[PDB]
Amino acid sequence: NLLTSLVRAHLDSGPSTAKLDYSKFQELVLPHKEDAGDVQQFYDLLSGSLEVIRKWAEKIPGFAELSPADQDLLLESAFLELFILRLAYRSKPGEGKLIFCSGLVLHRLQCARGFGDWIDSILAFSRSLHSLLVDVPAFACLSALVLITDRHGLQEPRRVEELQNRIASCLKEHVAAVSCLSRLLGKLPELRTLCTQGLQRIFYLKLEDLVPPPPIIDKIFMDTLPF
Amino acid sequence: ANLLTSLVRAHLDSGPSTAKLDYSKFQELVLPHFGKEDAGDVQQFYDLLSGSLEVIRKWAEKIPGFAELSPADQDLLLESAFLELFILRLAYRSKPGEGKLIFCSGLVLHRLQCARGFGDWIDSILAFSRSLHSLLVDVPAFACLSALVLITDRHGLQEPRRVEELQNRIASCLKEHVAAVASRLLGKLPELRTLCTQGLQRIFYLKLEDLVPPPPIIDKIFMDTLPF
Ligand SMILES: CNc1nc(C)c(-c2ccnc(Nc3ccc4[nH]c(C(=O)NCCCN5CCOCC5)cc4c3)n2)s1
Repeated sequence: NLLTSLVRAHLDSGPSTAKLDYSKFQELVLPHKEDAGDVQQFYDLLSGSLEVIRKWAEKIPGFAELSPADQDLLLESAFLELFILRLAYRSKPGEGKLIFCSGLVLHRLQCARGFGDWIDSILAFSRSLHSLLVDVPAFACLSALVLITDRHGLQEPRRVEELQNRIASCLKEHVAAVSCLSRLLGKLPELRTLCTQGLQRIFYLKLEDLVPPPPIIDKIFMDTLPF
Repeated sequence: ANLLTSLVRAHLDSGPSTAKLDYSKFQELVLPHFGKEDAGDVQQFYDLLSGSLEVIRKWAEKIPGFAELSPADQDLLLESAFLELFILRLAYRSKPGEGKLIFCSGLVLHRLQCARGFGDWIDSILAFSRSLHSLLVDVPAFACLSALVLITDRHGLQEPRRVEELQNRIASCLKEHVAAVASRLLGKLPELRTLCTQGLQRIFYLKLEDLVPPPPIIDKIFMDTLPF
């Protein structure tokens, strides 16, 4: 029932296989490495997930019973990790095909310019995720475990740990019912490292300042830098 | 010129002699775990940056007129040019055909000993060293250009006019020197700007990772150069 709730929240947070949008998709991308249009698209694809990941989190049983300050800190801290995990899972790295939570489908070369090298690190992680063959219930727990985790400055870190423990127990109980758990849990630290390169990319783009990040992305960037 | 002689004296006294080179840490083939670093690699990176800053401070003090600029303008010019000057002097000093980095202390390090602390940036600096060496910039021309990288317009100068006059004088000194032995050297100054950005990206990464914290003086240059 926790599991059922987590699966409901996951499946309601992404596009139906029918609401997929191939109208912008380019099978072969023309030759011709960074313009204002590329930076705008990068911030737009990031910003497309903000509202979606907040509504998903609010359907995680227990999440709305954390303090409003802890809810905000967990969302800000996990935003990039959750954006990458959900993109990695949804996408088709065998075809270099990125599927965004709007249902927009883009080839890697159509967003490489905004993303920089990071998009190739994200596709490598997507290919490693796909090889584990994570079933939707397992992924509905894992994604919740990315958000519901210790972060510096939590008001009720013990209640965050207890909710994490419940979701971890829900996941272990599910993987047993169908060494493989620890390969799943192994993807969490890899996701943390991957999203360091996301923070590196935003730093570079703010230095370059072709187009500034929209306020909410800028705040996540500034707030998650320990300095 | 008298200015030229002073600029050449300041330049030559700010690095090692082909005789005061410490091969004491040099190893032609180390075997590193690439794309990773330990506390020792990050501390040495910051130590080389700190040593270069102290050396570039004494060098600037010997540029005639620099020490009479306001103390605040001296600090702003040094902070704003530091990374540019570190890269330019390292590229000019180094031996990229042997993968040899030569630091202002005279310390010689192989490319492979620098890869852990510096990351990609050390390989981009050696590529710039190859482009610089193929221009065959004579010592006096380099002693002028390096001074022109420091003594330039910056946002927040108290006496921008005195900095422009000193710039004007060093430019005149340089033009009258190239004429005295008779634009390509100055088309790699944008390449040098890119290498500064890479330097800032590497410090950002290392501050994120925080194995050891940056020295306060380097940290201030980093924070003061970022518009945010
Ligand atoms: C602004 N002030 C300054 N300017 C600089 C850069 C300074 C400095 C401080 C100490 N030593 C030196 N100079 C130095 C020392 C040793 C050197 N060896 C060579 C050399 O062999 N090259 C030949 C060029 C051909 N390529 C090199 C080999 O790999 C590829 C081909 C130059 C050199 C310069 N400068 S303080």
